[PDB]
Amino acid sequence: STVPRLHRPSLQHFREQFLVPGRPVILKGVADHWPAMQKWSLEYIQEIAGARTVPVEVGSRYTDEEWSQTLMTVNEFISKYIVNEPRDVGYLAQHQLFDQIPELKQDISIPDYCSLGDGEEEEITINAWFGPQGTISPLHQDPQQNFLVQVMGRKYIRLYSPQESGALYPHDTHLLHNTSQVDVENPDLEKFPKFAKAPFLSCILSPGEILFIPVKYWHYVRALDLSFSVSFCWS
Ligand SMILES: O=C(O)CNC(=O)C(=O)O
Ligand SMILES: [Mn+2]
Repeated sequence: STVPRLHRPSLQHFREQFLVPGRPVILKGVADHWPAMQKWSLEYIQEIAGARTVPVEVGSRYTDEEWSQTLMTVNEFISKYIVNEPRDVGYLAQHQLFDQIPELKQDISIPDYCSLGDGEEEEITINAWFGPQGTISPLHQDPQQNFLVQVMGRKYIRLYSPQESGALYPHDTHLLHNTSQVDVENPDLEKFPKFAKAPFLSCILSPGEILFIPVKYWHYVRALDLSFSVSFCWS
């Protein structure tokens, strides 16, 4: 099935129908008037952030044995992994860019829905996810609520309830236990037969849309275009 899309639901409606039961939804009409939606382009990103050092994940998926993490400038990242026919997949993933570069923080807004949480606003973490077409974040689950805001490009996203965890074959080690052993888009059904029948939601997340990923919901993400998303991690 597809993730439902709602236009600016009330706080109460979001709390009662999505946050408390732990059900995904796409919020429309909320982030579409972030300044980022019209300002962020490669040129603007280079102007404001190009000289700054960022961590870059290199490799198809963080579960790959070739995968590694390095450091470079934002200008270098764009040159090597976006604009010039890249040799390998690079991803400026899970980085607190807005703490590093407060000028860019002015182009976004924390969703008012986060105030329904039991945590402090000062404890919300804001992460950038910026990369070329084809980045893949393998199926995993996170320990907080998430609003994933799409600014540039589109992402294909697959969501599996925590009720389906047994069909997702989590890694057995403590370090990887919140990551699935399965490749969502080409699963080894000989090794992982229960995966095939596990129900899920999916969507293509487009610019200006916010996906609510409930705490512990399993998610898999593939960028369909040059993409920039902003996540808000909250409780
Ligand atoms: O956007 C991606 O590639 C992956 N995102 C996440 O896992 C997240 O926001 O928690
Ligand atoms: Mn995640």
